[PDB]
Amino acid sequence: MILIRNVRLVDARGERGPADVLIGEGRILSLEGGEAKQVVDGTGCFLAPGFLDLHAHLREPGEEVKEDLFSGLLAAVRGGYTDLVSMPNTKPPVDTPEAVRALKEKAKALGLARLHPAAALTEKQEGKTLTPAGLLREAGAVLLTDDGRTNEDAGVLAAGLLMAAPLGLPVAVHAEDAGLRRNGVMNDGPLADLLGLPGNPPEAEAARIARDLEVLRYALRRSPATPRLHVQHLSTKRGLELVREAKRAGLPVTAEATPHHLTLTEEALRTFDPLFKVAPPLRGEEDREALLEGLLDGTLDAIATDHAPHTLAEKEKDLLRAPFGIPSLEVAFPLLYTELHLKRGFPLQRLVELFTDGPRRVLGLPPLHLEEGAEASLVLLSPKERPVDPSAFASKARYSPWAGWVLGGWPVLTLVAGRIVHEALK
Ligand SMILES: [Zn+2]
Ligand SMILES: [Zn+2]
Repeated sequence: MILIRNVRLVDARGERGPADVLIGEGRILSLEGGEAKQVVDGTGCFLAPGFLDLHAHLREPGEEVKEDLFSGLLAAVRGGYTDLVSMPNTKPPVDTPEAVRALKEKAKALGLARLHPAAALTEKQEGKTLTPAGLLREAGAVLLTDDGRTNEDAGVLAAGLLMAAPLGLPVAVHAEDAGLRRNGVMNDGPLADLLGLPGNPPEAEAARIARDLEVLRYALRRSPATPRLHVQHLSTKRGLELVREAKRAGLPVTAEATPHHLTLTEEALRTFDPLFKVAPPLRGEEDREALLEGLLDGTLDAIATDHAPHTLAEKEKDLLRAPFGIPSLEVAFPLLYTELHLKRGFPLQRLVELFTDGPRRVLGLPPLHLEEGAEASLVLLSPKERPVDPSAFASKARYSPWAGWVLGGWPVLTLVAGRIVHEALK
């Protein structure tokens, strides 16, 4: 039982308060105060529903040295997440009910962020044979994806959507046409040529998204149930336009954007620093600007991390040999609260919506609002400014493309159904 006084309330519906929030019995008991032995002065802070990440690579099983559920779910709660979706590109890939159950059992024993695991669309994510979606859902899978991997065979993706539709399992795709991407290490264009690096055409992403939207129409026709397509990390202006028009046309497609594609651009590669090597690549300012507009108009349904950790040593190899990936679980919200809300005037309720309601709806889960009687899975954000300090990360990837960045909006308290899983009141 906890009482948070003089705090602002913020969920997708809007900003309210200051108010005194009484939490107990795992729920929000009152928004008009009450009595409690544990009292938190939330002056200047705002309370929001616990966040939910749709795209996190936790490196377990198989590559625990990079990350594992212990470090990953801890980093998650420190980042304000009370719910998280793990990707299946592990060693070996999560494509069986037992693998799904194992992850869920461990996440329950640890009792930090809620694990909602994703399973592969195809066995070993090799893109040839569909997995047993029915059994996977029964075990707890919330979405199917071969992510990491692209889906080159349109027939498999189509069949995948048909298998998933009646199960209510969204199919999330890493939309890049491998044929046109070739083995680009950064965004293709003038800068790539200036740096003498093989480019990955942003059109490679537009091409695959365009294809998939037509494949989705096929699923709509052939399936009795409504299929669900989710475009992962969307990074280009053209890709955004494609999704915007598909939505206008009424297609059941959703999309997410990552913290790095919203704050960084290809320009960051002028040093050949692998810390900025990611898939899909960082794009141009024009693309980044378009995404911000996409966040506002609703074309983008959620902000997902695509938390992809590796070891510092690996990230210290030559740019061409270094792995693709950026970690961000612990900095995602403060980063965007600072760069988008404070510096660009981006609406706070909309930003919070993108970390809550949006992600939950993508999965088909009911929204969690700050209202009396609601489950007390919340996060308290502080305006205090402090730099991103990798050495202090709970995540094992002790590095960051935003290292040193002075940000406000860091979580100082995270609760999962009333239980304190993270506290840094300061
Ligand atoms: Zn991906
Ligand atoms: Zn990914």
